Amino acid sequence: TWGVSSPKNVQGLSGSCLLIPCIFSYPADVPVSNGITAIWYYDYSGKRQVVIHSGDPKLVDKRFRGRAELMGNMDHKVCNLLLKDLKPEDSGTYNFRFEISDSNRWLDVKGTTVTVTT
Ligand SMILES: CO[C@]1(C(=O)O)C[C@H](O)[C@@H](NC(C)=O)[C@H]([C@H](O)[C@H](O)CNC(=O)c2ccccc2)O1
Repeated sequence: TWGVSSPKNVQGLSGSCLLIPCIFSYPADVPVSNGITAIWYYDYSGKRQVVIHSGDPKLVDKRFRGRAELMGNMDHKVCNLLLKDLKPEDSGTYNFRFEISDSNRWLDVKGTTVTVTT
């Protein structure tokens, strides 16, 4: 019962900040010996730019640096994403991924679509 659940659609005004509520889950029998890495991707099937990367921010795309931050407690299985200072180009799909081990990792196939308005 691996899974990720975040809203299908979210809306925000340009210049404003927007939060994407998110929670996830995985089997109680999976050992977690090195924490959980959290990663949010923008337009995964297109440009696939990294929005947030808890294991190493250097992987974060330059256009999202300083404008996106993770408001999630990995221990409580919360992956809320906060996007600050919204821009028209931020419109698109965001998909969350968490990694516990080489084989125990997961990418949400659904994802959340953001729409930025004037
Ligand atoms: C693609 O390979 C992996 C992965 O995400 O690294 C291997 C990983 O072991 C596996 N995790 C588990 C617990 O089975 C993982 C997982 O099957 C996928 O991330 C699930 N998501 C999707 O199937 C998917 C497919 C298309 C688009 C987006 C997501 O695939």
